[PDB]
Amino acid sequence: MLSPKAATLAERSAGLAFSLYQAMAKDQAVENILLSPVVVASSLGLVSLGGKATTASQAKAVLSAEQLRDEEVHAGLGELLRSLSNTWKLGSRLYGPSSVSFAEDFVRSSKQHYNCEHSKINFRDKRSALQSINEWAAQTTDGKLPEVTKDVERTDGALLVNAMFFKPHWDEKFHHKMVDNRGFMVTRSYTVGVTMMHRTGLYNYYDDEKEKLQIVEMPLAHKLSSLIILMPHHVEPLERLEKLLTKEQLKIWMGKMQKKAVAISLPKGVVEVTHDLQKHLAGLGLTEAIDKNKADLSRMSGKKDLYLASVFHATAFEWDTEGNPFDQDIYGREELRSPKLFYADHPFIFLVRDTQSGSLLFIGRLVRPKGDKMRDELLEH
Repeated sequence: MLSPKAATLAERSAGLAFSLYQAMAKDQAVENILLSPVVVASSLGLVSLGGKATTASQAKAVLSAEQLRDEEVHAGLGELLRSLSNTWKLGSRLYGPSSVSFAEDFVRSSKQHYNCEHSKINFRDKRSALQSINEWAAQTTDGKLPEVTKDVERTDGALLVNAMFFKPHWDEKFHHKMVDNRGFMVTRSYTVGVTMMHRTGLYNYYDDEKEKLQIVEMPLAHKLSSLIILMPHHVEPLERLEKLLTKEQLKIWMGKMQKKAVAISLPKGVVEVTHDLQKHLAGLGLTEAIDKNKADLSRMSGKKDLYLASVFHATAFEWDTEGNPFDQDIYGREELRSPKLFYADHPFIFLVRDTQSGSLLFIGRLVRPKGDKMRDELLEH
């Protein structure tokens, strides 16, 4: 269980994730979203630890922890991260330019609370500078996230990179052979070739006929956490559902659910997402760190114009059939008679909520999965 200072930070990290998710939803270039509230909070905590006066106070104000000591904030955020690492790989690394040399005071404290790694990099040889970042990201997730970024835009400051891999292990596993190729409609006309996993069981379900959407709670291993999926009735951009997505509406929808027979069909595969949160973090409040001329990262190194060039938040979310074994031949002869069809073959939103602490672990959407495009085909069966 989390401490009281950590619990209030966790409460704010969840709200900060909805705030950041909404900002990214409005971006037209953004397709798939994947944010871990705790890892996003850790990024701001590292800016409060390395920054000073305006740069540091902005990070605490974004985290609503301005009315707390720096030592309380760093111990509180370090405590959140320790409750994640208990199917889940995470590494943080600060990449400063070749000339820049990190302070021993900062390196000791960041590795203690946030478990931050440090590495200098020469951006002149871009083919080798990008290689070094992508190799570290691949080694952190054991190949599950090979390339994080194809090009680094701001090559004159500090670059925080957060590499992640999360594979939700189900409470009731899907059968390994209940997998077949189906088409995922990105838009009404556009469709991609995907592999799909299917299972029918008992899940907390609510079909909002007024708002035209479906919501299902899929528990993960030993019901410690659960994966909630919100999806519209028909193929449409998620902008409509995203407006209705709030922390309090979600609580309302979860109360309206009931354990019903659901025939769930999800897309099996790995979803790689890289987000340079630097531009979106400026909108939330941190404008001094992102600015080249106003950044005060003096406690981090003691370098003139050392600014937060980029905040990469790369994730590899794996949808797989693996899970705990369900009791075969259970009392479901008439229970699974007419299951509700949750056929996820079009864009949907998902959340990984902790059951006991209530803290949000992940938030995102699947708009365009990894797959080939289709096509000038009118060939009927």
